[PDB]
Amino acid sequence: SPLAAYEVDDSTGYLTSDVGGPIQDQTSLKAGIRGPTLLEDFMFRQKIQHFDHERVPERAVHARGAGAHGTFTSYADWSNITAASFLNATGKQTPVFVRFSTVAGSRGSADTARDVHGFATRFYTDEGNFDIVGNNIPVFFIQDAIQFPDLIHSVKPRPDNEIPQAATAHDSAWDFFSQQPSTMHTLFWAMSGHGIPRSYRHMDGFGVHTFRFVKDDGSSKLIKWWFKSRQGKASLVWEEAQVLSGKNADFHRQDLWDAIESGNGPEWDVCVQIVDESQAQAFGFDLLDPTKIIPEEYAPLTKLGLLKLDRNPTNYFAETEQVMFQPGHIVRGIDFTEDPLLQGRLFSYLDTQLNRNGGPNFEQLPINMPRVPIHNNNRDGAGQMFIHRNKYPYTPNTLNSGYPRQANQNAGRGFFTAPGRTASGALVREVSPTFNDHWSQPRLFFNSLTPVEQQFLVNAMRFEISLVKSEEVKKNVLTQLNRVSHDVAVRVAAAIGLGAPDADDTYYHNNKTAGVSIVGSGPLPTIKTLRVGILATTSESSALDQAAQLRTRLEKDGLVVTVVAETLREGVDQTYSTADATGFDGVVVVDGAAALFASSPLFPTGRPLQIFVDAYRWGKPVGVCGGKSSEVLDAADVPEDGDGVYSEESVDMFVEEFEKGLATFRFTDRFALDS
Amino acid sequence: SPLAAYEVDDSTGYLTSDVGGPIQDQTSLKAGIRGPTLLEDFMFRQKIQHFDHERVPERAVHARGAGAHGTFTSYADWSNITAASFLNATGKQTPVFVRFSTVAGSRGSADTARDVHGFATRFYTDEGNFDIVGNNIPVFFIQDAIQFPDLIHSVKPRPDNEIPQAATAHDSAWDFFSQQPSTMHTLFWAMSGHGIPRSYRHMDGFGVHTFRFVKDDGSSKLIKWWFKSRQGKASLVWEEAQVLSGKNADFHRQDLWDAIESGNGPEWDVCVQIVDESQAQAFGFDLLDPTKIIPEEYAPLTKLGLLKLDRNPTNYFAETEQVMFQPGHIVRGIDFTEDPLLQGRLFSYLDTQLNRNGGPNFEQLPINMPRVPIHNNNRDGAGQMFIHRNKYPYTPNTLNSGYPRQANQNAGRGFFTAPGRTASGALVREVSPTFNDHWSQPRLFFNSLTPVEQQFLVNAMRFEISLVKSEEVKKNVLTQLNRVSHDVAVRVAAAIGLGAPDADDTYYHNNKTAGVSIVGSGPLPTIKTLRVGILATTSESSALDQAAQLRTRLEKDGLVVTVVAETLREGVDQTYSTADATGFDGVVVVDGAAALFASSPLFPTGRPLQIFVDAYRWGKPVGVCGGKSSEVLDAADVPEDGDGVYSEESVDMFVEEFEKGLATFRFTDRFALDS
Amino acid sequence: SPLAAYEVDDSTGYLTSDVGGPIQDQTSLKAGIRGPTLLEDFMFRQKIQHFDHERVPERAVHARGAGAHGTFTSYADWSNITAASFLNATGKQTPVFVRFSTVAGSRGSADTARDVHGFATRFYTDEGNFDIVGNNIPVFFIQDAIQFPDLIHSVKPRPDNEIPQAATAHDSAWDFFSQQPSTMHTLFWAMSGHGIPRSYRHMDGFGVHTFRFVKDDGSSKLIKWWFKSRQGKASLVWEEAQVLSGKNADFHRQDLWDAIESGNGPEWDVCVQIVDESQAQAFGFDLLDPTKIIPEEYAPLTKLGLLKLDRNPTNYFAETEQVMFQPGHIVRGIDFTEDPLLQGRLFSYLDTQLNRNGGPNFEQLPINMPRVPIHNNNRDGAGQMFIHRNKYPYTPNTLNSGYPRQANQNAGRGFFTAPGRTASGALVREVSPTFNDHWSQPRLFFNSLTPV
Ligand code: HDD
Ligand code: HDD
Ligand code: HDD
Ligand SMILES: [Ca+2]
Ligand SMILES: [Ca+2]
Ligand SMILES: [Ca+2]
Ligand SMILES: [Ca+2]
Ligand SMILES: [Ca+2]
Ligand SMILES: [Ca+2]
Ligand SMILES: [Ca+2]
Repeated sequence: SPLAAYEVDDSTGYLTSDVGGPIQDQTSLKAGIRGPTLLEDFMFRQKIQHFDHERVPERAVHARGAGAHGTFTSYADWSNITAASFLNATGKQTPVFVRFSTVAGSRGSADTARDVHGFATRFYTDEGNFDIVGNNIPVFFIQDAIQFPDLIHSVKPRPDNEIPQAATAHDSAWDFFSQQPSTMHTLFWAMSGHGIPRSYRHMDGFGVHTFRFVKDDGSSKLIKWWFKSRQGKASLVWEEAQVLSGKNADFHRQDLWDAIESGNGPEWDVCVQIVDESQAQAFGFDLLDPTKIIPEEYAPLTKLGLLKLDRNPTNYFAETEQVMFQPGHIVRGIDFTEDPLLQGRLFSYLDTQLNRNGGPNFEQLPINMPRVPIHNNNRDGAGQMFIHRNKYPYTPNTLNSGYPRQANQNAGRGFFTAPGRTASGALVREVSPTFNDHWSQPRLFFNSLTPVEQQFLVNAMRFEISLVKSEEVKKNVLTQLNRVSHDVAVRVAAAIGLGAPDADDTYYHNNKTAGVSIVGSGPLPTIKTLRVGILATTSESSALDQAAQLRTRLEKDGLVVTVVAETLREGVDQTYSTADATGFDGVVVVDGAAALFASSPLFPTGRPLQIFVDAYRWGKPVGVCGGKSSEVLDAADVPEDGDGVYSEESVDMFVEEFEKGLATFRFTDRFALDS
Repeated sequence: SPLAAYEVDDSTGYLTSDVGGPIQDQTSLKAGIRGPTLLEDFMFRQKIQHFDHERVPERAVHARGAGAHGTFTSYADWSNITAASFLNATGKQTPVFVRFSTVAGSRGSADTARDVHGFATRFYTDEGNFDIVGNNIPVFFIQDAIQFPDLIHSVKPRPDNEIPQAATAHDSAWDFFSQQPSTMHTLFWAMSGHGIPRSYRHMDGFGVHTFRFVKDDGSSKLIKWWFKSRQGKASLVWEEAQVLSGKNADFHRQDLWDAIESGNGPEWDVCVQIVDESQAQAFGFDLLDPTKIIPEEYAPLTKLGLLKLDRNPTNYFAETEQVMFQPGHIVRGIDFTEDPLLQGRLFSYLDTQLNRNGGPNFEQLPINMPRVPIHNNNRDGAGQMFIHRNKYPYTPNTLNSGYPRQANQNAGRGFFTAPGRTASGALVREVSPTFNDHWSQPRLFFNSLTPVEQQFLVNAMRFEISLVKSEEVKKNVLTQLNRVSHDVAVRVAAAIGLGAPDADDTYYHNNKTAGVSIVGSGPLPTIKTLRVGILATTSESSALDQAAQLRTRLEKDGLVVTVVAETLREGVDQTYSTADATGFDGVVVVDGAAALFASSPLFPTGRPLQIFVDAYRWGKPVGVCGGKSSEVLDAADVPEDGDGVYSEESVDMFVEEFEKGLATFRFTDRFALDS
Repeated sequence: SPLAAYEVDDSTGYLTSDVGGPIQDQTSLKAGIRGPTLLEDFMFRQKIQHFDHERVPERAVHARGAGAHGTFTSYADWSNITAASFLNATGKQTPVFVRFSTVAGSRGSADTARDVHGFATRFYTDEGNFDIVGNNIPVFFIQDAIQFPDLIHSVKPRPDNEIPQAATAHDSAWDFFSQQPSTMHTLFWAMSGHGIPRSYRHMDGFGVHTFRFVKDDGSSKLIKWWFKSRQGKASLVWEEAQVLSGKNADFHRQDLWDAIESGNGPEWDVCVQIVDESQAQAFGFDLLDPTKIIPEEYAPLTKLGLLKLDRNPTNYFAETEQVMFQPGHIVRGIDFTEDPLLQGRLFSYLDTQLNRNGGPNFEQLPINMPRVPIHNNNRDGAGQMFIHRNKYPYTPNTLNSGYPRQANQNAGRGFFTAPGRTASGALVREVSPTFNDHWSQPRLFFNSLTPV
C-alpha cells in the first residue's frame, strides 16, 4: 500500500503485450499444423525474451534474504541530540522497509546456515531516505574496508569447484581467520547461538560502526545503533539447524511472512549508546575500531523509538530483490566517523547497484524512491523514467533563476559534515596501533556466556575445524584461539587430535558484560507465534478429540498449532510423511496415539517416535497429554521427571505447564559438558 | 498520460540527492582547505556517477534524428477494409510520436548529409501501440533482411580508420552497390533530391513493404503505406547541403522545432494503395519484393486520415533518444507479408532495444508505454518499475481464476494472423526468381525526373564515384549503371575518365510514373515558415527603414524574416559574420546597402556579396528592393531579366513578386546540362 | 602490431559462425521460395543479433576522436628526479597509444568544431600502464571536479531539442561562463586559434594539473607535463573551419592517418616544468589551481624524451573506440597533487568504463592490457577472460604460500604516495582563497598574442 501507485492488477482482463495489444501466448505460429515455427511470431519472442532476461545478479554478499514493510514511531523530540527530522517529535511516524539476510550463501541457500546475519533498515523520511545497514552481530571481522574481498573470498566456496555452499567449515576460511586475528571477535559471535538464530524476529540489529549525531548548532556526539528485539533472543541448536536446512530452506522467511499475516508483526526498540567526542579513546580501545563493542556497563542504551514490521511485500522481486541500501543514504543530523571499514563501504554500495540494476537510474525503482520531491541536475542514463522540465541543468545559472538552490548548514535544511571534525598528519597506508588488541574482547564475550553456551561455542568450533584438511591451518587456528582462552584451545584441540599450545596469558581476563548471552536472557517475553506439533492418529476418534481440545486451548494463547496424523482430514493439518521436529518449538503426543510409538506405507519407519525423540534431544518442551504417558516416554527413553517433560491428564493443567516450557524455550540440562 | 505523470519540475526548491536529501554540489569535501578529496563525499560521487553513466549506445542505424508529438485523425469508419480500431470512426483521434532521421551517420553527424531518411510513426491506439517504421524513399536497397549488416557495414565508415562519416562517397559503399544490383533502385532515389530534402516536413513517408489490412471477417487485402506531405516536396542542391552540414549540422531538427513552436506544425495525409491478394504478381513484379513500387497509375491512393505534429518534446533524451520503435508493434486489423526484408526486421527491433536500454523493461519507459492497461505474465528483469499483484503468473491457472484470458480472432479483440495465409514447399535458403529484375524500376524512376533533375542525379553520382580510389570498383559501377541507362553510364564515365560499356538494352524502356519528381511537383502549396534574409546596413537609416517595411509585409504572410547587418541593434537579428545563404530560402538586398557589395573587421571580406551570389547560384529567389537595383545586380553578375530575380522600387510590388518566387522555390534554369 | 596475438585474419577461408561451424549468410531460411522466415534459422539470428548489439555508449566527453600507436624514447636516465622505470635509461623505448579528440561533440560531429581538444597518451611501461590524459590547452575551465557536469551540461546541446551540436555558441554555455569566472582563462584559449588547430600534429599537449615526481629516496618535486609539437603550431581561420566541418568532417583523423602512412609520423618532445614543493604558492598563484599556467620565464622546460606516432590501428572500434584511459593508471615515481579537479577525476575514469564496457573486465581488452604479468586476487565479473590457477585469492593466506606478496616503497617496486605529503585542518566544502584571481592570467594570455 505505500507503493500502491505502482501496482498492476491482473485479476481481470484479456492478455496483452507490454504495449497493450490483446494477444494469446499458449501456441506458437507455425507453417502448417506439424510445421516449423515462424520468425514473425512476435507473441512468442516478446514473452520468451522477457523470460530469458528475468534474472539479475545476486548481491555480492547477503544474497539470501527477505524483507517487509513497516513503521518507525519516535518516542520523543530528539532535537536536543540530533537535527534528524524523523526523530524530531513524539509520535512522529516514518515508513520503513527492512531486509534480513545471511552473508556467504547464494540466493537459494538455506536460511539456517551458520553465519553472520544482515539487518538493513530504510527510513523513508520527510528529509530523504535514511538507511542503517546493520548485522545481528555488533562487531565485524576486519578493520579496513580494503580487506573485504579477502574475507569474502576466504569464506565463500573454494573457487576451483565452488564447494562448500554457505559455510565457514573449510580450509580457506580458517586460514584467513588464523592469519588475520582481527577476525576473532566476530568469529566467536558467529560460533555462538548468534550464528544460528531461531528467527529474524528473535535477533537484534547493530549499526556496528560508531556514527555521529549532529545538532542544528553543529555540536556532535558519538553513537552506536542497537535494535533490541521485543520478541526476545533465541537460537537453534546446530544439529537442528542442519536438518532444518534440508527440510525447510525457507524457514526464516516463512517465519517472518507468517508472523506478519497473523497480526504478530515483529517489533524492535531502536536504541543508541551516546558518548562524547572526548571518549573516543577513553574505554581502553578506539571507537573507530569496528571489532569492538562498548559494554552496556560503560554507556547505557537510550530508546529512540519503535520499529514494527507489519506488511509483507506484493512482489518479492520488485520489492525485496530490488531494494538497494546504502550507508551513503544519510540525512541531516547524522554523520560518519573515520572508521576505515565504514569509510570504504560508502564507495561500495553506490558502485555495486550499477552491477545489480545494469544502469544508473536504480533510485527510480519504486522501492528505492523517496517520499519527498527530488530537485537536481542529474540527467539521462539508461532506464531514465523522469521527463525533466528544467532545460538549464547546471549551476550556477541565470536561465533557470539559479534553481535548484544550494542546501547546507544554513539554508534549505542541507546535509552538513559535523563542523568540529578535522584531520591531521601524513597521508598514510598504515594501521593505527590503537587497533592492535584482537583478543581481549573475544575473551570478554566468551566470559559472558553460560557454561552450556560456552560448550555450544566450543562444539561449533570442534565441528568446523575438524573438517579443515591442512594440519598447518589447524595448528595456526589453535595458536589464535589460545590467545583468547587456553581452555577453548585445549577443548577444541581434543576433538582434532592436536596438542594445544602452552597458555599465553597476555590478553586473558575475567571481565564480563550483560546483554550478549542468549541462554542468559531469561524466558521469552512472549510465546505468540511459537509452533506446537500435536502428534495424533486417525485410527482412534478419541485421539482426534484430544487433539481438537488441545488445539482450542493452545490457539487461545496465540500459538501456531499443527495436528499431525497418518492422513489429512478435517482437524489434521499435516501428515507424518511431511512432519519433522524442526517444524515445532514444542511437541505433544495425545495418549490415544500411543500405538504409533511402538510400520505404515504412509510414512517412513519410526517417523512418529523420531519426531518426539529429536524434539527432546534438541532441548524442546515435550509431553504426553491424557494421563497414559509411560508407553510413549519409555519408547522415547525420556524420563517422566525430566525438566521440560510434561505428563498430565487435564488439558488445562497440561497447557499451563507446557506454555511455561515454551517460554523457557530450551532445556539446557539435556546437553553434556566437557569436564 | 504516462509522460505527464513522470514530468519533473525544478523551477523552485533546494537541491536534493536522488533520494530527497537536501545537499550542495559546488565544492568537494576535503581534508583541509588545500587538502585531498574524501571518499566519504557522497554528494560528489552520486553526481559524478550519474554524469559518468549518462550515455547509452546510439541506434545501430538512424542514430541521427529528431522527434515530435502530435495527433492522427481518421477521415472515416474504415471497417469495410480493416478491423483496426484507430481507423474505426470518422474524427477518431489517436496521439502520435514521430522520429525522423538519416541512416548512416552517428549522433552528432549533419542533418544535411546525402542519405535515405527515416520516418517512424507511433500511434498510441486504444488497442495498443502501432508503429509504422518507414523511410522517405519507398524502396529499399536489399531483398533479404540477412544482408542488412552487409549493406550497413559497406556504407558506414571504413573500419580501420572510421572514415568517412555519414557518406556513401567511398570505395566500400560503391563496391557493395556494384556487386549487389538490388541496390540500384534505392541508389537512384538517394542520388536524386530525395537524398537531400529541404526539411523533414517537405518529405513523404513510406512503409516500403507490402502489408495486409485484415477485416473482422478474416478477409485480407494487400496495402502500401504512403504519408503525403501537405507542405509539398522540396530538396536542397548538393553544394548547399555540403555548406549547411558545416554551418548548421542541426538544420532539420531546428526547422521542425521552429515550425511547431510558431503554430505551423507539419501535416501529412496518411494514405494506402489497396490491392487484392490475387494481384501479388499481376503488375509485372512481386509485391513481396521491397525494391519495387506500385505505380500510382496501377493503384490510386486512398486517404485514411490526417497526421499532424504540433508539440515538441520536454526532454530530448527521455523522449526522442529513448523512443524504441518496432514493426512488431502491430494491432488487430493489420498483418505482415512474406517480404523477406520485413520478416527479419521483426526479430531485429525487439533484440536491439536490449542493447540500447541495457535491460528488458524498455516498454516501461514513459515514451514507450501504451495508453491502455497491460495484462500479462511478464515478470522481473532489471529496471522492473511495476509491482504485480497477480501472484500466479502462468497459464493455464485456477489460482488467479484463469486470468489473464487468451485473446484471438474470436474473443478479446485479439491480434490474429490473416487466416487466408499459407506456406508450401521445401525449406529453402533460395531467392525467388520473381525478384531478379533489378534494373527496370531504377529506369522508370530516372525517366520520371525532369531534365535538370536527371542532371542533378548524374552530378551526384559523378561527385561520389569520382572519390572512389579503386579503378576496378569504378568500372563495376559503370557496368551496373549501364544496365539501367546507357546515357547515365556515358555521362558519369565522362567525369571519372573511363569509357562506358556498350549499351545493353535488356531492361531499357521509356515508361514514366507520376509523383516521384520533386522539381515536377509544381509550386509549394504554402510558403509559411520559409526563411527570408534581408541584407541591410547600419550605415544608412534608410536601409534599416527599407528592411523594417519589408519585414512587416513578409511576416504578415508567415515568413521567418532575418534582417542582417554589420552589428546587432533594434530591428537587426543577425550579423554578416554569422549569416550564410544556407540560412535562407530567399535573399533580398535593400538599396540603401549597395555600398557593402563593392572590407570590415566585423565580417570576412566579401561576405555580403557572397551571401547574395551563393543564393542565386543555388537557385533561390533573389532581389533588390528600392529601385537603384542595377548597381547590386551588376556587382553580383545577376541578370535583371532572370527568372526568380526581382527588382522593384515598390515594397508591395516587390513582395507580391517575391512570394511567387518562394512558392516556385527553385529556379532550375540556372544549372548547366550535359549537351 | 604490438597487438598481433589478438589479430584475426579473413583473407582466406569459408564463412563460419562464432563457434567455427561453416555457414552461409546471404539468404534466410524460408517455408517455401515465397514463404515466411523460420525461427530455426540460427545463421540469420546470430548475424543479426551481433549487428543489433555492435554499438556501445560514446564517451561522456571527448566522444569524437582518433588514435594511433607509436614509441616513446627517453633522452636520459631521469633517476635524479623520478623513480619511473620508463624514464630510467638513455634510449629506453616504451610502446604508446595516443588518442586525440574534441570535447563537446558526439562521435560523428566535425573534427573542426571550435573546442578544447584532448591529447591522451598511454605508455605501456615495464612497471605497468601509465596514462597522461591531457588537453591541447594548458588550463581548464573549472577549479573543482564536482562542477564538471555543470560545465558539460552548459556547453552540450540544450536538452529539450538537443541543439546545437559541438558548439559553445548558445545561451547556456555563455550563461555558465559569465556566472563562473574561473572559465575565463580556458575560454580565451578556446576563442584563440588553439580552438581550431590545423591538425592534431600541429597542437601541443598538456597534463594541465601539477603532479609530483617522486624519487626512490622519497623526495618529491612538482611538475607540469608539456608535449611540444615538432611539426610546429598552426591554426585554421574560423570561416575555413566552418566550411571544412561540412566538406570534411574527418579532416583531423584523415590528416593523422595519412601522415603515418606516408612515413611522416608526428613527433613531440615530452617535457616537464619542475619546481620545488616550497614554490607551490611562490609564483603569485596556487599550483593546485588548474586555471593557471607557470610562465616559461619562471620555470623552463626540461626535455625528457621523444614521442613518435608511426602506426595506424588495424580496427578502429577495437583499438581507438575501446581504449579506456585513466589518470589512476599511475606508476612508481609519479604521484598526485591536491588539485581538487585532478582529485575527482581519479574517481570518474574508473567508474565510466563500466558504462562503456558494460562489465568490470575492461582492462582485459587487448588495447587496455599491460605488457607485463598481472598478479592479483581480482576475480569473476561479466566477460572474465582469465582462468586463474590460484584457488586461494585472499591475503593474508598460507594455502598459496603468502602470494601475491605486498608491494610498497621498500619491496617489489611498489607504488607509494609521496611520503612528505600531509593534510591538516577542518573537513571542509570550501574553496581556497588562493584560487580567487580569475582574470589576470586570461589577460596575460591575451597580451601575449599578436595584433591580428
Ligand atoms: C567494502 C565493502 C563492504 C564492507 C566493508 C561491508 N560491506 Fe556490506 N555490502 C557490500 C559491501 C561491503 C556490498 C557489496 O556493496 C553489498 C552487496 C549488495 C549491496 O547492495 O551492497 C553489501 C551488502 C550488505 C547487506 C545487505 C543489504 C540488503 O539486505 O540488501 C548488509 C545487511 C550489509 N552489507 C552489512 C554490512 C555491515 C554491518 C558491515 C560492517 C560493519 C558491512 N556490511 C561491510
Ligand atoms: C534486419 C535489420 C534491419 C533491416 C532489414 C532494417 N532495419 Fe530499420 N532498423 C534496424 C534494423 C533493420 C535496427 C538495428 O533494429 C534499428 C536501430 C534502432 C532500432 O530501434 O532498430 C533500426 C532502426 C530504423 C529506424 C529508426 C527508428 C527511430 O527513429 O528510432 C527507421 C526509420 C528504420 N529502421 C526503417 C527501416 C525501413 C523503412 C527498412 C526497410 C524497409 C528497414 N529499416 C530495414
Ligand atoms: C570529474 C569528471 C571529469 C573532470 C573534472 C575531467 N574529466 Fe576528462 N573525462 C572524464 C571525466 C572528467 C570521463 C567522464 O571520465 C571521460 C569520458 C571517457 C573516459 O574514459 O573518461 C573523460 C575523458 C577525457 C579524455 C578522452 C580520453 C580518450 O581519448 O579516450 C581526455 C583527453 C580528457 N578527459 C581530459 C581531461 C583534462 C585535460 C581535464 C582537466 C584538466 C579533464 N579531462 C577533467
Ligand atoms: Ca577451502
Ligand atoms: Ca545457544
Ligand atoms: Ca549491462
Ligand atoms: Ca571505403
Ligand atoms: Ca493467429
Ligand atoms: Ca542554450
Ligand atoms: Ca590564429
